[PDB]
Amino acid sequence: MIKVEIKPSQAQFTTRSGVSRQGKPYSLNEQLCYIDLGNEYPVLVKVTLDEGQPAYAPGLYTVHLSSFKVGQFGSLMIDRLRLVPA
Amino acid sequence: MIKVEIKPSQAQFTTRSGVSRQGKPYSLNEQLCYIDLGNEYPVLVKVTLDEGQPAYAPGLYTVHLSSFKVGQFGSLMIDRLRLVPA
Repeated sequence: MIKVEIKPSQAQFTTRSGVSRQGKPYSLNEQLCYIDLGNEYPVLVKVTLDEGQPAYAPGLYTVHLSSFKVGQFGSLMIDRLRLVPA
Repeated sequence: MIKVEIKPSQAQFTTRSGVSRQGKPYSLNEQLCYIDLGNEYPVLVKVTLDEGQPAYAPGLYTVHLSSFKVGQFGSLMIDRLRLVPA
């Protein structure tokens, strides 16, 4: 299991906006977190939230299976990192 | 944890070859596996092995932390799916 931590300082998201190729508006909410990848300290990683979802609260989390998909070359890829409480 | 299975029929790898941009030869060994992504059946996924590593034997495996890296846009990515016995 991947250990992810939202620190007290990372309890908010920011929003980016724009317009798609054929005219539709979009909004993306992004939040930062720390993920332990086995180096001397955890590293900073950007998470993009799914529509209608609030910011994850501070605490420990792991990665949900729905984060992954098979890509166009037949290898596993991360679609969006989706988190669940540890 | 991601459940990965190498079936008896997937016990071998195949090798692709070529030449890099500036003249170096390369060889890539690829093996197939089944990964449970929570749908009605596991799906077929291609794994590229690391240099000097044999094919994984049939059995159950999970994903090692070294499979992941932070990409150039600051989000988590899979580098290469690296497996360890379950």
